[PDB]
Amino acid sequence: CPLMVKVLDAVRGSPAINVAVHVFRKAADDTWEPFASGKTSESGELHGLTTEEEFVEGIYKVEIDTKSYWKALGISPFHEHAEVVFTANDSGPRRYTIAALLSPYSYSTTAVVTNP
Amino acid sequence: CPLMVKVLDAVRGSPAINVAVHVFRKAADDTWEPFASGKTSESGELHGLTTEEEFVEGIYKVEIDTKSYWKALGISPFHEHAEVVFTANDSGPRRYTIAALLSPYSYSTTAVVTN
Amino acid sequence: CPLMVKVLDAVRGSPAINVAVHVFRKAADDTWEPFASGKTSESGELHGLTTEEEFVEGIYKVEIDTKSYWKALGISPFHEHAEVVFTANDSGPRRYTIAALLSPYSYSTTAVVTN
Amino acid sequence: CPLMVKVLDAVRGSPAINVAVHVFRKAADDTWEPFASGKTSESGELHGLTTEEEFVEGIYKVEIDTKSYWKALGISPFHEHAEVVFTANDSGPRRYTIAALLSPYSYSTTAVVTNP
Ligand SMILES: COc1cc(C(=O)c2ccc(C)cc2)cc([N+](=O)[O-])c1O
Ligand SMILES: COc1cc(C(=O)c2ccc(C)cc2)cc([N+](=O)[O-])c1O
Repeated sequence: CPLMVKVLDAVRGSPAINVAVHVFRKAADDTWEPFASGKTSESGELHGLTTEEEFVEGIYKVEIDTKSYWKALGISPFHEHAEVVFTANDSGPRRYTIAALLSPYSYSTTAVVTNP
Repeated sequence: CPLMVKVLDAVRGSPAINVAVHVFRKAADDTWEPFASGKTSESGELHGLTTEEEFVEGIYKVEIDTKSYWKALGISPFHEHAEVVFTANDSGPRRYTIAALLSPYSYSTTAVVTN
Repeated sequence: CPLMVKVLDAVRGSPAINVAVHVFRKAADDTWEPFASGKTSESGELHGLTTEEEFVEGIYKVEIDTKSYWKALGISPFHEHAEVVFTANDSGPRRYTIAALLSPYSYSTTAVVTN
Repeated sequence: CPLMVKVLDAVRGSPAINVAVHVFRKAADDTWEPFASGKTSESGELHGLTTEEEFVEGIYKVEIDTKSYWKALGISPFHEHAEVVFTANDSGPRRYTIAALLSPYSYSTTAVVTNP
């Protein structure tokens, strides 16, 4: 599993469950092509987005649907979504965890990149 | 000044100076229309982006060119840029500060919205 | 003003107003000696804590009374308080801003140190 | 394992390995009594600090030795250590993960609290 997304809720001190995530990859014509999508589990984690074969070098955008998350909980937040945009696999295959910590008016994101 | 952007460097403990910032407004066709731009000052702040007259309700994107900032310091960063996407609302308070705190493999953003 | 403390609320997107802040200096016997204190203003800022003459090199602790802040808002928080412990150094730049960004179960802190 | 500590490095995009952690508990006389200590593993995690029986209700301080971490890597950081101070188990036993994200002049900490 070369791309994993983990989301935490800083208000409740819990995993952020059922957060929708959409991943895009920049195509040859410079548009954002849909690449993979899913939702976080009870642990706040989203596994199984892609495969080693499919996750080639490119520029990827991970869009974490934070507004949809807060509004499903009945809260009006500030951001539409969090966007994490990065070049992947340009020195060979790596494993990427994109972690996000959410509050209604703030979020932080970090990447943990490992070499198998 | 209804919109201000402030950028900070978590590695050196300093304002992030001379960082390019581009603001876009979402158009009716869902594309991003250039709206305003500038570079952060010696304080890490970018003032004067827009006016109350121009800054109507809608969805805006603030793009912060973090990659060039880190590379000009000789540091290899993870992200292409940082993006902050939000709705401007007239029911809320009138002044928006979008603050960003930068590290090579991480960034955070908060909104401080006041009258 | 060699030391300023700024506190922000990540839940409401606002300055954190009327937050108690206590600063201590580490004494020769390793205890914490009261040094300065105050409450954040309407801007979330606390100015005037000390002077260049009083703020000598050494280890300081800034304690931010986050628990009372959240409870006054009717919110149950995780931490007793936030603590920031650091060394003041004359080799560095002269002005220290300790900024804190608060959520009920999380907080972050950065130092912005400038001339 | 009712108390776990996880530390990440925001400069390198990696777990923060070999970070020393000291846990204290406020005693009846209001002093900080040493409670447990350890160091983060190759995954950035520290398991095995305490037991369900030993981890009674109280006020705990988790001291993450961030300066020692950065100085062992040859970097001069701003903070002496990160301190996370919280009441535990006052509504019955819970499981606590204290997560920290480190940069030389900044850190963030979050708690993930679950009910077995
Ligand atoms: C990256 O892995 C994790 C991160 C965190 C964080 O709290 C967090 C902090 C800052 C950011 C930006 C993101 C995550 C907590 C858990 N955990 O409870 O297992 C993790 O596994
Ligand atoms: C030095 O002056 C400021 C510092 C910062 C921060 O350090 C901050 C932390 C987390 C984040 C995400 C952003 C910035 C914030 C504001 N501000 O918001 O007004 C300041 O005016």
